[PDB]
Amino acid sequence: EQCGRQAGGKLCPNNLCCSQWGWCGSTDEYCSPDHNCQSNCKD
Repeated sequence: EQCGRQAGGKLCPNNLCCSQWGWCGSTDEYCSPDHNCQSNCKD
């Protein structure tokens, strides 16, 4: 995993959103509070 709880709090590179799964990306499944985004979220 790249980020988030699964990776002991690592932030994503390039301002990317950390999904609930601990991976980095820029679309809704990564960024939405409705999908429990962990960091750099779209709110």
